[PDB]
Amino acid sequence: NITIFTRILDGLLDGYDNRLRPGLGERITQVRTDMYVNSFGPVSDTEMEYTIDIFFAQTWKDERLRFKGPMQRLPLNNLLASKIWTPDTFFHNGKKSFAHWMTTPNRMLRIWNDGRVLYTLRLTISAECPMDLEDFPMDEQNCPLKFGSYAYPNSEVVYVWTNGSTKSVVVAEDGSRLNQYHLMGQTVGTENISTSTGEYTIMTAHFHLKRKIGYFVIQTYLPCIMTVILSQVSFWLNRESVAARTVFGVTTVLTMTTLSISARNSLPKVAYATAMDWFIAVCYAFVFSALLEFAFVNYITKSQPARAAKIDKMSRIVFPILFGTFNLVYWATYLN
Amino acid sequence: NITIFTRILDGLLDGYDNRLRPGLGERITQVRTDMYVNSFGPVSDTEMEYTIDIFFAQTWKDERLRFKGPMQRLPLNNLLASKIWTPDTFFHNGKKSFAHWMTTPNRMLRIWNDGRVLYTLRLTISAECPMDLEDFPMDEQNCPLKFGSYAYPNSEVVYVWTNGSTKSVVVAEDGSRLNQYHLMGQTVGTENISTSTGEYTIMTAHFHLKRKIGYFVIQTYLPCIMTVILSQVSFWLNRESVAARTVFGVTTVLTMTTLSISARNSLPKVAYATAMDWFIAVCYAFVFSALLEFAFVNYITKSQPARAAKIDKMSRIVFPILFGTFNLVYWATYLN
Amino acid sequence: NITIFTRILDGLLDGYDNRLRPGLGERITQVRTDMYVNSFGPVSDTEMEYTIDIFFAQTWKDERLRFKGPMQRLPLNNLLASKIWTPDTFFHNGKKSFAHWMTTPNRMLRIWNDGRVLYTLRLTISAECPMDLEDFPMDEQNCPLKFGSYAYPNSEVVYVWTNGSTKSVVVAEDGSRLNQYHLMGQTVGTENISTSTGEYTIMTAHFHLKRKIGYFVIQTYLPCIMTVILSQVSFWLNRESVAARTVFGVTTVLTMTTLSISARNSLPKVAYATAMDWFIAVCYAFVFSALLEFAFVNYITKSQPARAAKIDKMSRIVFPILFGTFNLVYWATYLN
Amino acid sequence: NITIFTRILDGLLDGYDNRLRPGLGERITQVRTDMYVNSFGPVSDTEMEYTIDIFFAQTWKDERLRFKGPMQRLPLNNLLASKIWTPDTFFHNGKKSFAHWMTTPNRMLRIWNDGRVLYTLRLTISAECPMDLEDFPMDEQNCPLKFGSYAYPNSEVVYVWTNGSTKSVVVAEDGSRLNQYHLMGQTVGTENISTSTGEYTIMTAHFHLKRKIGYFVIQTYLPCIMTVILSQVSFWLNRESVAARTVFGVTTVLTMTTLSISARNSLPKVAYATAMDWFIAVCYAFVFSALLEFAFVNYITKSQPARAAKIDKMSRIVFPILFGTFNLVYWATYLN
Amino acid sequence: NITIFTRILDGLLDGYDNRLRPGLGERITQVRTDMYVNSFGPVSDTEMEYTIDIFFAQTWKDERLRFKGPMQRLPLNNLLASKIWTPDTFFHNGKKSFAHWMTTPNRMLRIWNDGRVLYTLRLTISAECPMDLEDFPMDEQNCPLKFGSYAYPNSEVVYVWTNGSTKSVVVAEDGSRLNQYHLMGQTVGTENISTSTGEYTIMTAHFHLKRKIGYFVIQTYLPCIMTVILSQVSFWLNRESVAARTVFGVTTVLTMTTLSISARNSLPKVAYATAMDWFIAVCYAFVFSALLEFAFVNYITKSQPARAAKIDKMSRIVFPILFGTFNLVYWATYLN
Ligand SMILES: Cc1ccc(-c2noc(C)c2Cn2ncc(N3CC4(CCCCO4)C3)cc2=O)nn1
Ligand SMILES: Cc1ccc(-c2noc(C)c2Cn2ncc(N3CC4(CCCCO4)C3)cc2=O)nn1
Ligand SMILES: Cc1ccc(-c2noc(C)c2Cn2ncc(N3CC4(CCCCO4)C3)cc2=O)nn1
Ligand SMILES: Cc1ccc(-c2noc(C)c2Cn2ncc(N3CC4(CCCCO4)C3)cc2=O)nn1
Ligand SMILES: Cc1ccc(-c2noc(C)c2Cn2ncc(N3CC4(CCCCO4)C3)cc2=O)nn1
Ligand SMILES: *[C@@H]1O[C@H](CO)[C@@H](O)[C@H](O)[C@H]1NC(C)=O
Ligand SMILES: *[C@@H]1O[C@H](CO)[C@@H](O)[C@H](O)[C@H]1NC(C)=O
Ligand SMILES: *[C@@H]1O[C@H](CO)[C@@H](O)[C@H](O)[C@H]1NC(C)=O
Ligand SMILES: *[C@@H]1O[C@H](CO)[C@@H](O)[C@H](O)[C@H]1NC(C)=O
Ligand SMILES: *[C@@H]1O[C@H](CO)[C@@H](O)[C@H](O)[C@H]1NC(C)=O
Repeated sequence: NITIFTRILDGLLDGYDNRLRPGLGERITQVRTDMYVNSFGPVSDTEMEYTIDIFFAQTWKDERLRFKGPMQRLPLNNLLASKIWTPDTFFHNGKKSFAHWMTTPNRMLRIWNDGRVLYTLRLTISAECPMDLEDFPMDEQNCPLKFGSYAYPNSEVVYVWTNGSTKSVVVAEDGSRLNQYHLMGQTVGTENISTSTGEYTIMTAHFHLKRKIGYFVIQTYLPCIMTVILSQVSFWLNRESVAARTVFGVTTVLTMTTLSISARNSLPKVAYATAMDWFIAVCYAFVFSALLEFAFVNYITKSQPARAAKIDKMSRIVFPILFGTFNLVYWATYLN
Repeated sequence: NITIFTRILDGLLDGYDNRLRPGLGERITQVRTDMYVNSFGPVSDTEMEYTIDIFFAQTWKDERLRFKGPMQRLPLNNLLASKIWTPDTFFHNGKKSFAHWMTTPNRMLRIWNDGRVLYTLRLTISAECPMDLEDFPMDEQNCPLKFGSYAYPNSEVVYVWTNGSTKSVVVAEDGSRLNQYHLMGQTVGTENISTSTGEYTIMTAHFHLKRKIGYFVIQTYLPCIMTVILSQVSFWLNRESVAARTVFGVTTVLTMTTLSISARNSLPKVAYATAMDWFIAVCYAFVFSALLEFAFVNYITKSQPARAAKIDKMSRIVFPILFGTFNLVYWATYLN
Repeated sequence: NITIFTRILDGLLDGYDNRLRPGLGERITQVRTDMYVNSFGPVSDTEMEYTIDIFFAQTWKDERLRFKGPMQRLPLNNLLASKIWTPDTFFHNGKKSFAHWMTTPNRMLRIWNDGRVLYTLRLTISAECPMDLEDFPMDEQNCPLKFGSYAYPNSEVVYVWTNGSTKSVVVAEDGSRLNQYHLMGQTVGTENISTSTGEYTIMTAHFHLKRKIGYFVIQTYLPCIMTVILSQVSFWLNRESVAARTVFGVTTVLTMTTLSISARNSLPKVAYATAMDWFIAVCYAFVFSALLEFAFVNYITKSQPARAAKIDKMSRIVFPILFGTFNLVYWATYLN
Repeated sequence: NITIFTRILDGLLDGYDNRLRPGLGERITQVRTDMYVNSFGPVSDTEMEYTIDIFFAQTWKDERLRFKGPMQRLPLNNLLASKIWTPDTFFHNGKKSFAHWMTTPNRMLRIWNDGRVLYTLRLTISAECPMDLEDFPMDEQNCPLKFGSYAYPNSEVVYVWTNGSTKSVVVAEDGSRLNQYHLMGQTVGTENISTSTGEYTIMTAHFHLKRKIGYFVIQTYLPCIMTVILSQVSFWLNRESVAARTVFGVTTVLTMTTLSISARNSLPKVAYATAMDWFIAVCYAFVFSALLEFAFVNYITKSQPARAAKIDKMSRIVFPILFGTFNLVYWATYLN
Repeated sequence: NITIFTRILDGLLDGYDNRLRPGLGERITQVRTDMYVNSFGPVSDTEMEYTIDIFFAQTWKDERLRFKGPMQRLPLNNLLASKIWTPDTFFHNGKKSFAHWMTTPNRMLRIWNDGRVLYTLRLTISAECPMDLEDFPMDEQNCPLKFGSYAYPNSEVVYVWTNGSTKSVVVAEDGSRLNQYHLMGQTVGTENISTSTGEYTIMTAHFHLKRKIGYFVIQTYLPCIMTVILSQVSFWLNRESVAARTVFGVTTVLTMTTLSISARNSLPKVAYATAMDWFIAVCYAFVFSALLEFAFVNYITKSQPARAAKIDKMSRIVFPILFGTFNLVYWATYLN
């Protein structure tokens, strides 16, 4: 009974040329692609790359595979995949990709009577996602994914999505979990590119990422805020206690400096100012400014003490007000 | 004499199609799976992955392999494994897996007269274990492991455990050793999933992990506790010694800040508060609060010394009591 | 209809020796090469290596592949690439190179009636780029790329660029993006090398890199500048406040020392002075010099206070002027 | 003349089944194993793994390979290794192993007239060595190495060492060099294991490692010892110099804290106390205790100075004696 | 015309046994080896390994390959390399080696009428170079490289260099560039080794490395020298300024301690004293000694001020002289 299928499989391979695409010199082959994202890999800001695992599926029509039998479908494995012609799809922006072989090469091959062929593949892609870290950490990123033919121009093989955008790409609820990003949604598109060899069709999918804040607040913002408050305490002290107020000014300035170095260790070495950098500079100014006020006061404490006392008392309320006002502008500007 | 076995092996391969599962178009194939964990690999909290080494064994029934001879069993090696049909089992959550080839590919193939087939394989799996580090370090994790068919729907191939749960999965006494976790036990389960291609059966195994405390106590908790005690010593000093008490307040505050940065270097960059973070914040408040008390006292030491002395003496007993009370609540809450 | 192409392909392979180059013992084979750089990889100063991804294309003429048919071109895939003779091109300076295999080996093979053959390949090259970091960070680098034949001397196979330099090598607008470099332009050249085995032709392409400044300014220059300003404040203080001015001198000197160690952590361990190193040394001298001035003043404050006051007041204006003058010379010299 | 050997080699392969072990269904095969360690790889305490390079050799007897000719031995290469039956030996505790292929696969195959077969292989093994770091750094480790059959039970294939223990395993004089360990000696043993599939024979080799001290003395012990001495100097100072003695106490306590964090960075994250940890805690107590003594003295310096002076002078001799006494007990206990 | 070569190639392969060395059972095969080093890889002191890239060439004589034709030479590629017998050369000390495959496996095969065969190969070798870091950083290293046969004893295959030593090994002018080493020269040698399997010939090449100083001077020596000078300034201060001189002593001692920890982070964890370590210890003594002098002076400043002043003034000139004298001895001893 099983032998009936064996004859059908043998017959199809007879007189079959895997080096020739279906409908060669007759028409234009059409391929339908669908994707399912099992998990979104970590995003490496330093290397401008992001990993992703998907189940890429390609469908096309081949008349040479027509057959008749009791079953309309022939589930199979990767053994027969290399015995026929399959598209040479590749990812243009994929720096490094690898497949999964254990326990068995994760591939499927299904054939219908009319000639429809289904070929699903599991892949891990490490693509490149350029970013503009000008509004860091309040930044939105659009990481793309591009794939297409490598040797068949648009006049021979054309890639088109199947059904609507929602069904075209699917992301698992638990897979879309990142430590410092949110996956708002996905979009798809198509475009043509002109190259030296000819014209080719390109399928593009974009992912929208919204960075989540809260890790940097505990890491960088809060230490800066508390350090500024620490310096202001020196004003409430007495002028004659030169040594006491000296410690406050010196220690606070050095504390801000080390935070600036430590903060950018994880951040990519971008050669331009970021929003976080300006916040540190403003905080550095307040602590540095407080030290200057003490030095100026101590320089004139012997000639005109009347004005010196006013400056010492005035700075108590002036500095906190300015620091509070700056924070409202800073957070509001980047959160709106 | 040995030639008798050679003929039997040759006969089975004759007229055998490795591309067709046993009982195709006749019934539903049944597969029994058992696992043995030789060693549980390190758990990477940063990457949310854990490594594991296992001896995966699959058993099924094939009528085409029936044979008769003096021996009821035919021990073999990986050479004959690729000459017949084997299931395309894969791990759904396996990011990266590799096999062992030295000295020889670690695989076995045994055949019985009735047609029973045994196929054991050795694998190293690097799966993903999402975690909710809200009660860190007093947290319990449930790392799963999923595997199933890739091309055969539930209507063709079904996976079921053999015997009870205890025999289904076994973990070595010495293998289940981790630097920062305890392996309390294991559990198994089964479920069905509906996908675009059809319905498939999924076999799931869960591991219960209980993080062991003691490394963080020496690393983070104790330095914070001692630092708080250090600040309280400043109260016993005299008010006029402004410079002396200034050093205590300034140094202690900076000491807590550096610990907060260092502590989270190893921890994953989670964008939410943890139990350990609150403990540091409370400790930071005490040291910061002590500095404020000294500044307030020194500001009124010239007008109303009577109340200033009471505050200085009152803070000696008040602060230790509150700090001790907080610890009992903190540890009791997360240890019950 | 499709069978016509099948016969043509079979005919060419008949009586074809892939071990013999076209025109063996008759003339000298000529090969034309073109390159397209999709993305320029990160430059590792520590390892003196840079990664690059390209689409290498080679063209040559073979009379044995002449054919006649309705189509003048025969698009194909990597399947037929190994059935014929292809050049053994290799990169002389390539420490480690790998190809891309997913989804399919990214290769193309096209044949014309006259015998022209096109063979494009996708590669990732990790070459070596020696650098002279004497004017760091104001330095320009010239990273080369060399390739040629490995077994065919110049008398047999010759490599020559096609068309002008602009068409020979192309770099993508978005691909040429680096965190700490600018890609000004590219150049090409040819040369001959004499070796033990004979004479060979070498094709060389040079890339001009202009390091972008701005990351080191925030990282190293600014902390040094502010630290110097901090020390100068000690002059405005009073001499009798020995402890107060002592803190300024001690803290500033240590601050510069740690920056020197931290700054060179990322930089390669070059055993010679750099421009940045001299800047730190000059800044270290000012802070160290200020401490010496205070010690000298305090040593003679009991014998001849008249001259001590003049030095204290004189240093207020003298030091800032010298520091400002030095910066203009330093920046102008390396920016012109 | 050479053709005589060619016929012999062809004859043996004729009618040879590589899937059947020698003496199948007749007797029990016996295998002799010998090892030579060229170099002992670094021991990773963090990952509890150690690398090793060996020349594994296996010998067995096969009657089917009997031959007659002028030469009693037939040196060969890896080409003929896969044409016959070889044992499926594997390492039970080997997490990851790889072979050497350049210039040629490092394997040998020799055959004698009686049927004796020699098969040597070169391997690199990354095994796991669990450790009990309770007496760290004065700890002794016993890293094992296990190998055996994967599919042939004890009733078919048995592994036994050849000759005495000394000849069984050999370690190169220069290979046994480690940065933080000493290789005292080696031992061998045999045991049987009962599993689900049956009974198997296991060959075990143990290596005795004696950690060498001297790196931690310069790294951790000495800084702690000097820091304790630094605090004692504060006693010789005068009580009225509150600020001076305050600096000694504050700085010393923080210095010990940072050493504790830095010291354990390299050490594995073991969740239990070690001998080194207790030493730091004792040193921390002395420096912390000294600060308490000063605070207590300064609190009563106004009421009863008579007793305050005695405590200040008494602590000068008391503290050094206790610290010296503790060291003798600590070192003697762990060095005996 | 080309067909003439095809027949010659086919004829040689006919009746050719790749499993038998030329002149088997007749004489002893002789092999000539030459090497060319394109680039010397980085030397990893921590792992005691060094990478190297070479073009290894082997030559031998085979009578079975004699042929007659118009051309005396037959350039070829790697395709025919595996069709004949080649030596199983391997590197004894090579921990891990890999070849280059892109664009084509970098191998050559040339044959002459007399039977001379040339076989060149490109390899990357990561060998092991044990070092004795007793005079670090003024140390000279001799990194060897060993290769030989794996299965052919000395009685069958013998390796000998060709021509003089200079032609035997060649190093590129630009390739021999290291960040912290100088390649003075190279040497070659031969030796025999007796093993269990028999006697084998070993070819050895030694490289002489001279570490370049200048990176450690900026990194470790200079900070130590300046720190010592800083402590001496405290002597010029007045005794009554107890707090001022206290800061100098405390800060300097801690500064030296951190440098010792940081300095050895890059250095391998060698368990013995190095020359650099002694320099730090001597520098630590001076700064520590200065603090003791101040404490002793302050202890007797009330009883016998006459002697206290002499010590304070005496130490001003005594300490600089001793420090300068020590440097001359230290540098002269290790630089001669
Ligand atoms: C389709 C195809 C395949 C191979 C080749 C090719 N093969 O040898 C050479 C030389 C080329 C030139 N070449 N390569 C690539 C290329 N891409 C890269 C591109 C821009 C960046 C995003 C992705 O899309 C357009 C354009 C081009 O002109 N040309 N087009
Ligand atoms: C069984 C199977 C095999 C292949 C495919 C398939 N092959 O090409 C496409 C496109 C798909 C779509 N697809 N892929 C995967 C999938 N899994 C992943 C899942 C959720 C997360 C945990 C593991 O289980 C359910 C559902 C689905 O619908 N579909 N089901
Ligand atoms: C073309 C070729 C191919 C193989 C060989 C060869 N094969 O076995 C040996 C031994 C050699 C010697 N050898 N190797 C290499 C070589 N290059 C490297 C070089 C200098 C640095 C930049 C790149 O170009 C010149 C010169 C030389 O003389 N000789 N030339
Ligand atoms: C010999 C062999 C080979 C394969 C298998 C096997 N193959 O599929 C399953 C399932 C098993 C079960 N299994 N696996 C391994 C095993 N070892 C591991 C062990 C303990 C730790 C040290 C090393 O030795 C004993 C026992 C056992 O019962 N059983 N024994
Ligand atoms: C030539 C060869 C090849 C294989 C074998 C061999 N194959 O199975 C076993 C077991 C051995 C034993 N063995 N292995 C190696 C060996 N070397 C390593 C050595 C010392 C260190 C520097 C490099 O040279 C001498 C000596 C020895 O006795 N014996 N010699
Ligand atoms: C790409 O080419 C096809 C040819 O049929 C055309 O229909 C389509 O509009 C083109 N796409 C773009 C974006 O120009
Ligand atoms: C899965 O499908 C099988 C079909 O026989 C059914 O028996 C089983 O109950 C299903 N499992 C679940 C969880 O629905
Ligand atoms: C290389 O050799 C060719 C031989 O035709 C010659 O034409 C060319 O000028 C040579 N190039 C150089 C740089 O000498
Ligand atoms: C293992 O089994 C063999 C069977 O012959 C027996 O001789 C040997 O004593 C057994 N070893 C142990 C440790 O029980
Ligand atoms: C090695 O053996 C050969 C045998 O001919 C001998 O000539 C040579 O001197 C030996 N080398 C050494 C170092 O003993």
